[PDB]
Amino acid sequence: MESKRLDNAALAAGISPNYINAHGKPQSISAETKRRLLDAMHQRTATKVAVTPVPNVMVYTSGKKMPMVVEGSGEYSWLLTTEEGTQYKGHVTGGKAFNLPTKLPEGYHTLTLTQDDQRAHCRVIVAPKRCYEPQALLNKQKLWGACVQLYTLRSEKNWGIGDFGDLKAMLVDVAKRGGSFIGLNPIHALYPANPESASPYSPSSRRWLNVIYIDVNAVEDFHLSEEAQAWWQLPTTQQTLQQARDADWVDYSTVTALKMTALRMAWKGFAQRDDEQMAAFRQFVAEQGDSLFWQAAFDALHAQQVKEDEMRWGWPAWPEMYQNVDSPEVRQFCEEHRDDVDFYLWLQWLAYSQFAACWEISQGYEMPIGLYRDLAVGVAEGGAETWCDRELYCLKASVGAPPDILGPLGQNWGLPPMDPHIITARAYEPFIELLRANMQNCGALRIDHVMSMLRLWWIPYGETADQGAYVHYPVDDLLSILALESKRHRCMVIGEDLGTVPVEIVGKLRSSGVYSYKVLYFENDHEKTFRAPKAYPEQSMAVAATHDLPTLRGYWECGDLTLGKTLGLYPDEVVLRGLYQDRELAKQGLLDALHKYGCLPKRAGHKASLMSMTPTLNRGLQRYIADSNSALLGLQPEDWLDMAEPVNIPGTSYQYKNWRRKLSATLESMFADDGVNKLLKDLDRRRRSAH
Repeated sequence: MESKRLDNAALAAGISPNYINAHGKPQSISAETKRRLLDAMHQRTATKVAVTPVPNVMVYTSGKKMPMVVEGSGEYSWLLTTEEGTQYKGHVTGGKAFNLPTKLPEGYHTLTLTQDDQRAHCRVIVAPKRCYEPQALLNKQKLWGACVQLYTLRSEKNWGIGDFGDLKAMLVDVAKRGGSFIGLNPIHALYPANPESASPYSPSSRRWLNVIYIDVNAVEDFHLSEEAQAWWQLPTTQQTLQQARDADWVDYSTVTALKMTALRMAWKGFAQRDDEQMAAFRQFVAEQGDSLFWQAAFDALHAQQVKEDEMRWGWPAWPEMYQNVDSPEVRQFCEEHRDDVDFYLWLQWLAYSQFAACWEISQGYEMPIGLYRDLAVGVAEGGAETWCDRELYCLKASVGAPPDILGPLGQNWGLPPMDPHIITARAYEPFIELLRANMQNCGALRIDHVMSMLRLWWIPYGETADQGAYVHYPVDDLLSILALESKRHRCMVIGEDLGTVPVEIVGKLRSSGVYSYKVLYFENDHEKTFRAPKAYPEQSMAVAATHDLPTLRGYWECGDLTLGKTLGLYPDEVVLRGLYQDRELAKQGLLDALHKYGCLPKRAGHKASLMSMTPTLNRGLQRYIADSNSALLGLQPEDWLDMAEPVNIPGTSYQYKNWRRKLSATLESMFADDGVNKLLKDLDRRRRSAH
């Protein structure tokens, strides 16, 4: 294809023809990038031989006219069955639109037109305008919660990694202190056969759960299996376990080896049940269908593959015969090793159940939100999701971010993008299942990179991010479906919207009931004048920091910059000097603002370069966001413990032990501490004085 033909095909496929570059100038995408992203997509060539009477899907907002346009000509008879079962019938002529019956309920309906034999179906979705909000926020209350990295939690009972047992126990302590929720890192299924690949942000699947979180103590068949107690009783077992627990860093390998060994024995007992339990399990499997089966089959197969060779990190590294789920050899494996598949099914049932148990406690204590999950932006190229539904993803591209003024190289996130053409061709089925998997048993959901609904930066496989382009998604339809599912689950939505958001979309997100995300470190203008607490928008969540950033102490001590220098991340000493100065001005403006908006004692110093971190300053930084007009406050425990050390350093691969740094204290210890209890009672009061 020559330029101008291609230019049109690209445009019609939803590929934006340009972007604002790192010098602020608009820049055209190359013809090569266009060629390669078209080839990456899954479009069907239209024959226009008798194009369809109505589209395969239509989305409407409730309380409005619903003009449905009908192509062709001659009389068509239409049947509209609601989700509830209600039937509407009529006739219509092609080339003339007709309005759907008014006052249709929200949900998922089916319109069917008929002429002679020929039937056409259209999924008709009726959505509310806004996502759901708890009564507490409708009544303008200001709530707070703990935002934790689940794996970092220490306790007297766990096996060397925070898990659902600890989550359940922490819900209680948080709730007794006026806490409204606990927020989580993404708990998406990862790789038990490759436990050391621990980033929650390259998951196997975004529908299933990370099984390392199972609380083995809570598993009845662990206790009943003689074989398992013999194993638990070994001195090498109790020594291995003690060391895993005592370590300051999560040993994923060891903990995984311990849990799988124990659970494999527990399974031998469970597999013989003929009771409520086995009934509940088998019904779970049935209701969840093939997506679950392929997840379990993946993990079962992966377990074997690492034995043959430990470099088989994912499916693209497996012998090619195992890269197709319908091959004779995958079929053979599944018949023969059904028990193994069954085992991994059971693990998902345990994780599901235990997460439900946590959710049930939070509602017992009447927490307005209770549990607050995080949905990563995509899946890894070599996990279970792309393995069994390859059409849905475009493996010849990676999602990332473009070059901009802040980062002139841009980023590559290494995630194959979901294909917008398949999303729509399947009537949004994959977007619905994704929300249904991530909204259940919880009262809030965080959408990583909520801009993903307008567009993503697609990079042709194995190229630098400058060779990318923005590829668009049906934002309106997705924002409607988001609202609909949000309301159906009674699960409010927080849209992570750091970085650039076109003004247009800020508006849509706000009126769609999505909550904004605000980080203290970033909420200052170019002059480091910090935003006033009362100017934080009502419809937002306020946090001091995130897992990608320094803790309050790390920030204040420039520990990120210093440690960064130590690990080779800042080779350019000029750029580094800039970042120090930039930090010191940031610190000064922040200190000015703490004093100004009444977060500190009178005696506290006013010059920031002379100050080190103290309990008073630690408290002040948190009061600042607690006094904010943001409806929700997220507090890191790392900051209650006054921890200096980060949990992830973006840009590192091996240089830092990312996703491993444990909290410096256990739950029991933390919640028995005077300072912690005083801090939280102060902060909880500050939320109450904020109206």
